[PDB]
Amino acid sequence: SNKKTKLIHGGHTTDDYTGAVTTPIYQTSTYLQDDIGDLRQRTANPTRSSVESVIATLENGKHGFAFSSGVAAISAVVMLLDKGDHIILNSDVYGGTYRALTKVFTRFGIEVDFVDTTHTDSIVQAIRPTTKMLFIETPSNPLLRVTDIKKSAEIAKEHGLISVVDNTFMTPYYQNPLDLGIDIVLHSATKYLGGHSDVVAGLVATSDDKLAERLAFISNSTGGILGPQDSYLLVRGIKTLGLRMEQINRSVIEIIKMLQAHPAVQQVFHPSIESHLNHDVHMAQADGHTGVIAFEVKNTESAKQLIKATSYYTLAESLGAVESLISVPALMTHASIPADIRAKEGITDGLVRISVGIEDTEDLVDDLKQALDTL
Amino acid sequence: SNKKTKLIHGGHTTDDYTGAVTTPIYQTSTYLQDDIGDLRQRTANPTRSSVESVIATLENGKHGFAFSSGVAAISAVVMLLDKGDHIILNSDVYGGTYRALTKVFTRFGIEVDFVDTTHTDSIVQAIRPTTKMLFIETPSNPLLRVTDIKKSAEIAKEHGLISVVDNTFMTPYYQNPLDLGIDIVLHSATKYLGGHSDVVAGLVATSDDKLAERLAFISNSTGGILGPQDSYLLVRGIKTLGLRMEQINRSVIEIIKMLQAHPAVQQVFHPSIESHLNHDVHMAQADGHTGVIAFEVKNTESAKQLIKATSYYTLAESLGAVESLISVPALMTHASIPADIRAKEGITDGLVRISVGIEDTEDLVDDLKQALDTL
Amino acid sequence: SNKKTKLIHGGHTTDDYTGAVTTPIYQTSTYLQDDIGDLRQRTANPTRSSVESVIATLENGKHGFAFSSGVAAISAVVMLLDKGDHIILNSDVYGGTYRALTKVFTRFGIEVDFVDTTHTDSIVQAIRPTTKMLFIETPSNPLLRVTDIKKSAEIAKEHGLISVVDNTFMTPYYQNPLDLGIDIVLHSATKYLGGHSDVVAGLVATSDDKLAERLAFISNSTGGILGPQDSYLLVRGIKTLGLRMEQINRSVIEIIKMLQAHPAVQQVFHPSIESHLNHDVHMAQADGHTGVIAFEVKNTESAKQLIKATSYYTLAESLGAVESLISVPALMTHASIPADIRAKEGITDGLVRISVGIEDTEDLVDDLKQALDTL
Amino acid sequence: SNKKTKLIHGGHTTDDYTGAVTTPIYQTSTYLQDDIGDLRQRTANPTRSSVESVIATLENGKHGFAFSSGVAAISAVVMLLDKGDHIILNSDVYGGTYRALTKVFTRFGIEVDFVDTTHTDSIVQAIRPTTKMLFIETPSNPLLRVTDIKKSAEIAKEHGLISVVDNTFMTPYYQNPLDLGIDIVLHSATKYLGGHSDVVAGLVATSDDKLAERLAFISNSTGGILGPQDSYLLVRGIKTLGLRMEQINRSVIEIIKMLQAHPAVQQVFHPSIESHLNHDVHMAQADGHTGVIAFEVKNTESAKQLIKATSYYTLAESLGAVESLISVPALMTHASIPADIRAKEGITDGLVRISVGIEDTEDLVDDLKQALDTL
Ligand SMILES: Cc1ncc(COP(=O)(O)O)c(C=O)c1O
Ligand SMILES: Cc1ncc(COP(=O)(O)O)c(C=O)c1O
Ligand SMILES: Cc1ncc(COP(=O)(O)O)c(C=O)c1O
Ligand SMILES: Cc1ncc(COP(=O)(O)O)c(C=O)c1O
Ligand code: NA
Ligand code: NA
Ligand code: NA
Ligand code: NA
Repeated sequence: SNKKTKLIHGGHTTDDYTGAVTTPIYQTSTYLQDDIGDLRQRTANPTRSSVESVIATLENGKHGFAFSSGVAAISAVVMLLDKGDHIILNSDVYGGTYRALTKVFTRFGIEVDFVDTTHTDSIVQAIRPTTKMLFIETPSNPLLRVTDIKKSAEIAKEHGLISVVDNTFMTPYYQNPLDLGIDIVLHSATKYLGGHSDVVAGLVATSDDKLAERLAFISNSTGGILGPQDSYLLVRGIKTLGLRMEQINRSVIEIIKMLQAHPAVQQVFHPSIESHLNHDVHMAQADGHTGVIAFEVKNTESAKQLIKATSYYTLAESLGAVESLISVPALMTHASIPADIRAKEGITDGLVRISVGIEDTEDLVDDLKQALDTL
Repeated sequence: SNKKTKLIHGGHTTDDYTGAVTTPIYQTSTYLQDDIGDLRQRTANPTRSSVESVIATLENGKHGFAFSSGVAAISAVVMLLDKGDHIILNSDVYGGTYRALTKVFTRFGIEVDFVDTTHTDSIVQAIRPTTKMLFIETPSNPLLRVTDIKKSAEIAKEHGLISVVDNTFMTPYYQNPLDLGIDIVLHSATKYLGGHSDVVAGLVATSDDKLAERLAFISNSTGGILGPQDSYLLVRGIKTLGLRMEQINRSVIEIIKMLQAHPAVQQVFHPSIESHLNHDVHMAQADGHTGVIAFEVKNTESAKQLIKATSYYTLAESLGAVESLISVPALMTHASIPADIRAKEGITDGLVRISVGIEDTEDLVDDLKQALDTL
Repeated sequence: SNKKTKLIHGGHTTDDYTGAVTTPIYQTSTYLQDDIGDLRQRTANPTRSSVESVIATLENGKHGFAFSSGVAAISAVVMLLDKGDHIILNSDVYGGTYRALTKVFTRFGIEVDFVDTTHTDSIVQAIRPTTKMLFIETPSNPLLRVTDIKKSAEIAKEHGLISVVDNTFMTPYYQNPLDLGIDIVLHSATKYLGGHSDVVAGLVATSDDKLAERLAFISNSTGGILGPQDSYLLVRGIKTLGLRMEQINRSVIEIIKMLQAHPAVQQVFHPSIESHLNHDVHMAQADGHTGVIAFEVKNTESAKQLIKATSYYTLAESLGAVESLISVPALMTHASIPADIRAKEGITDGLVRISVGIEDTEDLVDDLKQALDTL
Repeated sequence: SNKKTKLIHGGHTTDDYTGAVTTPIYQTSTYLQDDIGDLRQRTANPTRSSVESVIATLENGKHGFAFSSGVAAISAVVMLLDKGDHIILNSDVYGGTYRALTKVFTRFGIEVDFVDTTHTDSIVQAIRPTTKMLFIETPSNPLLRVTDIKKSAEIAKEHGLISVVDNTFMTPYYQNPLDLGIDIVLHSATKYLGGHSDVVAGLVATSDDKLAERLAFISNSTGGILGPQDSYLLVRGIKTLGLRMEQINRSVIEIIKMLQAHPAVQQVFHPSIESHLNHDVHMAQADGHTGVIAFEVKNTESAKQLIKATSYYTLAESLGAVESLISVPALMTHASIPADIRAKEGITDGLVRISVGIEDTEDLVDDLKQALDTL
């Protein structure tokens, strides 16, 4: 079956006991056991189990894990290491992952090595004898740099590293790292998967039995589990993922065409443009596009004016909503970095990031263009 | 005002916007900001804020924190330390706290020193130059050993330790560690606070501004946050905490009287008995009792028969429900420990643990006694 | 078993499939059937079924029904009649029941006869050949008039009437009409049963198989069903009903003692006072008291001052909350009735109604008395 | 703006107080009032208000109403009449509407006249002096007969009738009766609007201030209101209505092409076929199609075999799910009607009804065709 079908019929989301076509919400903390032997030494919440089954199915994995946030998911995966271990990350990682690793886990002796992974040979140069993990976001934020997933998986296997992909921006609908050799795939399900700005959740999938066993142990020992109500809403939201991503992709193509032609717009960052670095790699490992786009207007006041002029783009920092969202990295996500290092990494003052939602394509193109025309 | 009043009117649990007498459930992930300056670099979920306000109020603290489990709360507090730091714990700690510390955080170089804290001088002997934290459960599980909270707080202040009390078994209704000098108090809110076996949650309260700031940073960086629906149910459940604890206490006194007189029952463990170690300390730091009781029947088959004979005690491993619960530590929580070390620590094969619920006192006394009479 | 036990273990509120100790929330609209014969021509939502089971158990009935409001429950019971049929009600009925009957169902040719049922002979005088139903609130609002339930049941059986009691003010914890011969008992579960001001619901119980069949048909044909989430919260709230009612009753006795002695207070209305009409009847059909009390201060400005002076009584129109509530009938529920008819029925301008909550008894007595002292 | 945009930004679904991008769930029953004058004599639940705002916006009405079921919505609209009043309905009405009217409201003296409304002159012939309402489903179930909405609105205005359209099968996305002169439009929101088989709800919209006032009075007097949790899930589901309906429509066109060409298939009923009665009317009042299709196989055992052979069509009686559904009217919805009257109205034994879901178009076409090929 094709993907839109698998979104509806894959996983276990019905109730075997009653035939209910949606999975019951087990708002409970305790399950009675028939006899005392069954209580050897979290007991699986069936609503959470349902969402773990969905994420394992959509990523062609064997094991799914649901955390109370994407940060809790990343944090759990990093706790697969010990003090003294090294992890390689793509060097434009920022936000939650960066803050967790550099302000929490370095205090536990986990060492972080940042690497431009757009060239996989950089990974090979960075490998030390203490390196245990390779962690890759692709495409990355906010400039959407693309990393060769298959080659990174090969390097990781050859050097004995656990390979991890943050697949939030692509979703399982367009890119399946486990199919390319990666050990663990994870998501901030808060974004496209939930899809409605109303669930904070992280999701992790793997095919490795032993990695899954260690993840289950970490989860049950540190306790960052997703609740049953949020698990329910996550499964619900994932039902329309294909339709939403396809609408978003149609709008993405049209919007990019408009931006590349507009006078007030300079550089445009998105893996669909041929001139974009590793465009061929992206087409080879994905069969669609993210809804995050970055582009340069002339300066900060042009950016702020763009925000104020748009009727349908909403000022906010998240992504993957049904509403289209707009932000200025240099004033929001990266305002802490000093201006010159920002400039030197690409985060010019006129950089704008949009997250395409599911409004009508013509409305989003026309709104953004009338806003740009006011410059 | 007295306590039952404070349970109803303390904290902020109403809606200022509409006048709603219960706190709205903010099933959302994003809040729109009026202008771009407000988005400097989790945004406070108002339902979670409401429950944090309640726990801070009930413990006479200044700051509350809600985690997706009691294990996530403990785990967050332990992440206040770095590799090389030492934490002292009471030596009969087991279950989630023990597993987290000895199987997760020792891998990050956090060293654990177990100490019989029923004698505070043992704490003073155990203090090393690397010791940073003193973590105390009182009363402990399953034998309900009592530790002098005030004296432990004094030792911790004098030696520069963060002092932490796990106050799950007493609840804020009967024992307030922050009032005795402790820095951080925490709870598995899954138990008495929620009170209905339908929420998995952890709660942490403090008066220390700087500790609160570090806890907020850890929370926002590792992401083990409680969801809005569970936050709601937790506040709801806390409304009846006084009535439930008082019923449980009435039944506890009657049940203990029955056990101390029964032929088939040998030792009884509960801090209300005069002969119990540190009974005077407990009366000095608490004004009521936990609903957990342990007692010895003759052997394992007597224990299993007791379980089978009771109409109103349910076999399960948790505690603090509206239902009364029954368990046998040596076959359940402590079955992994070899039999002779069990015996040597008190976990005889005939040890039974009950959690008194809110059924009618006469029914619980009579049911347990008719069961014991079948021995 | 005693009542507090039955509140915890009566009904079916666990999950047979998984052993979950709380009943799952079936947020679903459809159940798959194995083969096409099972789909003969609402399908029972198992969460709603659980709450219907609880209300049937607590009232010693055979059949329970959950509606989206107490008004929907009353409205469904009235639809047991046809145009031309007559129903007798106690004559101080007002609010939702009165509005429904006199502004909706008289338009369908259902005739209403109001009768002072404090004298059951008035019922017998009012019986016509078209009379089909006898509908009784006891105690009534806001003056708490008491009707002899057993005698009314006898009259109804002898004359072929369906007898209905609105048992909201007493709850199943204190008064069981089905045990006294009544055909149908109903509740605004919004009040004491839910108990937390967060569920709008109606509940109906019966032992009559044929009446139950007609109620099920009316329910499935008009569709005023309670949702699964509210059903869940209702069962949850009913768990603590005994503890809450007992606290409320303790405070009720103390508060009445204070009111009967205070200078600024004239008449006091509550069925516990010996001089209250039918006090002996009430003691004979109930084994506790409602938490609604009415009393007279001197005039409207004394009433408003009382409201403003109380720290713990909250101005609102509902009842059965964990918070104590205060209201002035003549300005709120009965402001529409002209002043002289109000006066003539008992609704003097200084009449105050309070609903006792579960705060500390001493706090509620002292707060109300300090407020009264400011007069 | 175009429709997909209006689905996202129309109505009030954000929180003004906090900026939350989704509407808070007000799980509450009571709102505190600042001073006693505000409590003159249901108070608007803001979650329900949000969904009423959405349905009013999507139908270009002024007033929205949410009921606990579509049956409760119909039932409320019918209670706009008195005993002796007559309502005209399209004559193939069945199921909930028919059962409500003929088994409940005729007992209240409301008279029902069934009329083939595919010819509006039949309406004019049926008008009596007691007629007060014209109630039309279009397209109808299960044969999808089409009624001229605009002409029916003209007849109703000219003769002083309240005109009502059941717009469930089309949704507001494709057909807007209020724009064609109709007084009241309603929906079983359980179907396409919620869209996920997890909400039971009815929705009613109007532009008439006085009709809205009477509906509000009926609602508040009979109490069939939608709960806050279901209101929330309904708004959530309506977010993707455009994407879902458009997918369903693409599959509908392809599936019909397959059915019209298949040997084992005889008649096909859907308003998109040119030869279908009133196809021109439907194109004139709607700009898309319903996902319900009916078609004839040869006999009952062919129908049952079709059901068993399909991988992606699920046996169930509802419609508007994300899953495609299959049913046989003569064995399910219409099994009660005697076989010969069934045959005489079109409900042959080989009639199959499908509800197209949002699976991949190719999968649904191919699955249904391979099933038909097994005949
Ligand atoms: C790398 C990264 N992951 C995750 C998040 C937030 O996701 P969640 O809300 O699910 O924790 C952020 C936000 O800044 C982020 O930068
Ligand atoms: C010390 C300790 N804390 C907490 C828990 C479980 O609490 P929660 O379910 O809230 O994580 C356990 C269970 O074994 C435990 O032993
Ligand atoms: C007789 C009666 N029943 C019920 C209610 C309200 O109960 P509910 O909110 O459950 O419909 C009222 C409110 O005025 C009332 O007067
Ligand atoms: C005419 C009609 N309306 C509504 C329904 C069911 O809708 P709901 O579940 O929202 O009451 C049915 C089911 O048979 C029906 O026939
Ligand atoms: Na692999
Ligand atoms: Na202190
Ligand atoms: Na009877
Ligand atoms: Na009009």
